[PDB]
Amino acid sequence: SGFRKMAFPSGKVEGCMVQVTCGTTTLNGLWLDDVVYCPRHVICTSEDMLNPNYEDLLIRKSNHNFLVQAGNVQLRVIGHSMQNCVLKLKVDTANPKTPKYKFVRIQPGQTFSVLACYNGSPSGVYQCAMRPNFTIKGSFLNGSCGSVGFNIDYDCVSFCYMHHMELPTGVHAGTDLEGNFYGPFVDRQTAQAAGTDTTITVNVLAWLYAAVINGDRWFLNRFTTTLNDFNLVAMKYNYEPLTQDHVDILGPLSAQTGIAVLDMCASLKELLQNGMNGRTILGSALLEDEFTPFDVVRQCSGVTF
Amino acid sequence: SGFRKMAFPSGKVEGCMVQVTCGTTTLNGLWLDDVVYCPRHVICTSEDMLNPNYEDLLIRKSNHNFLVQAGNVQLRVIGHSMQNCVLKLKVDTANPKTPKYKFVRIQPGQTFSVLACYNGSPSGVYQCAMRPNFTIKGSFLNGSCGSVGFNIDYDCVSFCYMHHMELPTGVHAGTDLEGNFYGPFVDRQTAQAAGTDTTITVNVLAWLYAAVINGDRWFLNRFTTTLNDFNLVAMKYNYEPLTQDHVDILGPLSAQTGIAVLDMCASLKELLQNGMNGRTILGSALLEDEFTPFDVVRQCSGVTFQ
Ligand SMILES: CCNC(=O)[C@H]1CCN(C(=O)c2cncc3sccc23)CCN1Cc1ccc(Br)cc1CC
Ligand SMILES: CCNC(=O)[C@H]1CCN(C(=O)c2cncc3sccc23)CCN1Cc1ccc(Br)cc1CC
Ligand SMILES: [Cl-]
Ligand code: NA
Repeated sequence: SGFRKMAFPSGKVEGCMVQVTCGTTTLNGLWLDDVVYCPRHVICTSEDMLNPNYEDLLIRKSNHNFLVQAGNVQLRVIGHSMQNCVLKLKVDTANPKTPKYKFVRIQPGQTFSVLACYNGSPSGVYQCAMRPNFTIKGSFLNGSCGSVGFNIDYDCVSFCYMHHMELPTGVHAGTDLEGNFYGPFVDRQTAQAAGTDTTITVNVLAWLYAAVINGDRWFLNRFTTTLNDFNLVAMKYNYEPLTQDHVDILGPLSAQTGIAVLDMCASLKELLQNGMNGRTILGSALLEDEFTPFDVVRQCSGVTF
Repeated sequence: SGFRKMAFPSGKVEGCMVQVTCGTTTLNGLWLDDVVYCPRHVICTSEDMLNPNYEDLLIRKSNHNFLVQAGNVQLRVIGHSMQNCVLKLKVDTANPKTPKYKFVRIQPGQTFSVLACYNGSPSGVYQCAMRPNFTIKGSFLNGSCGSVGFNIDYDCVSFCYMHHMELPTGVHAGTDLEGNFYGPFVDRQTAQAAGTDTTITVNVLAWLYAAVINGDRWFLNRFTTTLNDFNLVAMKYNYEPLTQDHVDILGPLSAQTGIAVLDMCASLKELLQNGMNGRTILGSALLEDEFTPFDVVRQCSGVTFQ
């Protein structure tokens, strides 16, 4: 038993991290097959970054301007191009450690593991959710750009995030691996701000189920509610709407625990209205919203990779 | 910016995980060089588990009674020995993925990464602290025995924990890699209970420093305290004593933030008295005690957001 914020094993991704240098800038890249992917902002001086013309800046660069190092081994760049906000450096060597992989774009509320890297070297791993406002609450310092986020299923690494920048409020923004930003952000040093965030309701419900599975049940009650009535409450408390698809996805946990989703919604309604009255749930005094239903089932059933 | 419970990248340890089977029991082992380490309770049946005589159980085993599988490959056992509560199986193949490594026995309050594994296959990685009562609060199911805990400061893997059992209170117990239990526990299914746990005071202080580094000061106050008065108060909230060693270890964080250690102690005293009044610290509504001073320096900026 026990329930912890758990990342995927990172080994398959560690073997893909490289160091990319352009002029005075060093950041991280992802080496898959014979391509290294990194943020296109690698090509910008501090002055360029204020208002970059990436097409014009890139035309002035040749292959030789990009130095790529995998551990102690130099990879020779033999081509370069941009896709959206990602730079693709074709290299002369296919990564022998390339895992089975896909590029996937995730939706708000979904979780993933971040492998924080500096100078091409992995430094730490932790779980994040894509917030409703399309930021992530990561932990990133100067030099972390090009760090990636991923999920695993069986043997296949699904890459979903590449880190581009920190916003003024200390949260993080980036792209999918095809270089499309999550959220209304651009790769320019200009005033940008995350929208007001909301709480991921379906994930809070999942975590309440995790709590029940782990023997923490004080918040259960005799009441139920309707989807409509619950959603009036969610809106009042800055929670995302709960949809029928969310209810369907939670169906397993309902069956296992004997608490229908709308039953658990009545618990959540009461917690929102009344607080915890000095108690905790799974050791938390806040309602946790960065576990998906799948995360709960995975962890509670010991799925391996 | 940001502050998360951050594990070490697990790849160096993943390449060492194997499955060990003895009779009907399968659990995890750690394959380093030509040795596989696992809990000695692998040799016990359910009948054996109350009062196992491990010497008597082991003498009855041959090398070929142990099956070791690394992925799809069977490793041949060519010797075995018991060291304290760990079994060491000598195998005919050195692990080609053996990282630079060492074995370290840690003290209460120290943190490490756990790679939870089942059937020799990794499931996930997360951070744990050795609690003052020598348990850990992990996430471990049936089949997770032999999962390990480790740090990877400076490219070398320091193995510090091997998982042996869950206690009745739902917390976890295990050994160092020399097979010595943390705490008073034994590898027998007899009544044992952990001591009442306490809060790791030095770690709470470290995390308050992390909050200041990351730009938040709301919880500071104009007061100070002596060390002895701090301890008299904090013990009333089930906090561990703060020692001069702890004060010394907090020196770098104190220097980076300009907040004297005993002044941060005065802040903590007031937080214990007052609660948060609806605020959070680094996204938490409780006082976090599973980040060490070293963990904070590892993760945070060296420049305070003033
Ligand atoms: C030389 C030109 N490159 C830059 O300026 C790089 C510098 C490196 N950065 C990091 O390594 C870092 C990452 N993650 C967290 C932190 S906290 C302090 C530093 C970081 C910050 C990102 N900026 C670009 C940038 C900055 C702001 C905005 Br808005 C947009 C953009 C464009 C996407
Ligand atoms: C066949 C004889 N072996 C056993 O019985 C094994 C069975 C496997 N176990 C696990 O895989 C497991 C791990 N971590 C968490 C959980 S939650 C449910 C199960 C687990 C539990 C540990 N016990 C032994 C055991 C049990 C209790 C105590 Br006290 C001491 C001991 C001796 C050290
Ligand atoms: Cl230690
Ligand atoms: Na109910």
